[PDB]
Amino acid sequence: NYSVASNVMVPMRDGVRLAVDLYRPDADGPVPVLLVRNPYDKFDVFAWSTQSTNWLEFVRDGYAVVIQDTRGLFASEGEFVPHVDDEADAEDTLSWILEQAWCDGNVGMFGVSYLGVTQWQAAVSGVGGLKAIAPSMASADLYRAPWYGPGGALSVEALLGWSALIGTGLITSRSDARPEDAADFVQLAAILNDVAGAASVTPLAEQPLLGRLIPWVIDQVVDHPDNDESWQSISLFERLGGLATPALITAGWYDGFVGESLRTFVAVKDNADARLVVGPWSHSNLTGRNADRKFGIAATYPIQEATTMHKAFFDRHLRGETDALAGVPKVRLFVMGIDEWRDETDWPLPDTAYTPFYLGGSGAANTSTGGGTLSTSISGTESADTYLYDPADPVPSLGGTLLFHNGDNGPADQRPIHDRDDVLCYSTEVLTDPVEVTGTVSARLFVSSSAVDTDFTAKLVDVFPDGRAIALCDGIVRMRYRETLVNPTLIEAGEIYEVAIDMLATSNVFLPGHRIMVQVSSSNFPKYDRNSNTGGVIAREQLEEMCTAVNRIHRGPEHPSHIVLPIIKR
Repeated sequence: NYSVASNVMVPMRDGVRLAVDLYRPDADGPVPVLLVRNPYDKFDVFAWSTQSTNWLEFVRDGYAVVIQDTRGLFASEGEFVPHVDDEADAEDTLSWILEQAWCDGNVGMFGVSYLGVTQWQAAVSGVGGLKAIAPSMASADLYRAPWYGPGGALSVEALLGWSALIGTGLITSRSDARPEDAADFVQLAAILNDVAGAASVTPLAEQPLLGRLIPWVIDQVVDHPDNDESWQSISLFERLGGLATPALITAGWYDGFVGESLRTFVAVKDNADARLVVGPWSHSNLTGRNADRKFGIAATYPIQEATTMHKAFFDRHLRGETDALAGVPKVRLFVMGIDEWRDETDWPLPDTAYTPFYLGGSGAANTSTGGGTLSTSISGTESADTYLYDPADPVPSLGGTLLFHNGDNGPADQRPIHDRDDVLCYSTEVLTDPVEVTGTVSARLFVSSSAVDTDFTAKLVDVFPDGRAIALCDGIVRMRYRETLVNPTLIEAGEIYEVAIDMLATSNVFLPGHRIMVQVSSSNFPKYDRNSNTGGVIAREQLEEMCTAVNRIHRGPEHPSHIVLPIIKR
């Protein structure tokens, strides 16, 4: 049995008060506590909990749960600005909980996406009583996920989609509607029904509606394309290696945060009890069912297993139950292709063979009917594939880690863009034996451009016997950021550069009958904004002033362009 107290007001160091709801067990004395920090209305528990845990079980088992409205939203006072106040507000909140009669000195946190980022923000506060966190679909580096990426391109659908959704909340939570609320609301829905369209306006930086409702969209995100001091101020990642806080980390192969979720595991696993679970989910689709790819009912987000695992984890770190995680693996992955859950002892997997697959082929690799090949042997002939990238006609995004623009079809069939001249395709022969690829994925390409800046993209694909060409993971490099996200420099036209493309991670067995394929291009819109091929401030350029670029991929013995696949052989 328990009770719930609403809109308990908690004062922050600046005297601003945040609203919390208290779910407290009817018990004898103080209890362990779990805190959730939420910008989507603490009252609206059903909206996010289905992506997390049946956490009332925690309350029934003797934990208190605290759900808080972040600063400036719903019942909390103050002004809302994403991320910038969450370290301090979490630290004051934890301090308050620890002071309460009902808290026994042990606090934990759980939750998904922004409700996971907020846990990293809490963890760096140095509050002893924070004993464990469970960040799901989260990031500790907001540039790298979700707003830009390791390659230096703006995740424009992520930004505009999320901004529209936050805006909708404001209007909808309005105390005394405003005359313009009705039409702002209409207008926000129009963005959400056509995020690609919204992201197509030029200059991108001119956002009359979103810029008004949430100035941060432009002032912070669009106006700071380099990973500069403004981003560094809210990044947690460099502080994670110094922590010793157990973390139960969840990710999804098609989730926008996956690269950064996985990296947090690698950063904390040496110094405390870290756990990892990765399913084949995208941000808006945790069902395991997609338009052209079904993973099986066991791939559905296993909410009761997750609840059980969370309880065990918190029992060990907040209640001191030393053998509570008995029999629980360190790592649990949904391995695609065989479509099975599998235990592992570590991430990256021990015994991963980082294997180059070289680009080759007779004739031109343009289109899926071109001659491009992939091989574990270096190509014997120096050759090159060339295409025109025109910002007015980018390659459309299809699956992958899209968040708001058609974000429910991660393992999308790629055949609709296969006929494009600016999509270079390289495939293995049909496989006679299974090949497992589980780990981080990257490419190293030798490239040149007619332009002083451009982008290069790479996407790993499983080609099925029936023709479906299913997306796995992908990445981009914006060439001015080829060597650093902080201090970009331009390139010289015609010169060949060796660049890396961070393609995040996957786990897939390519079965006999399948092929491994890679697509190479210079755009992936609106997952990433389009490069203008000018060397200029891309978000401030008009479409008319952009340039087309003749881009080229070099391959052969002296330019051994390849993808690096994390090969598991068991």
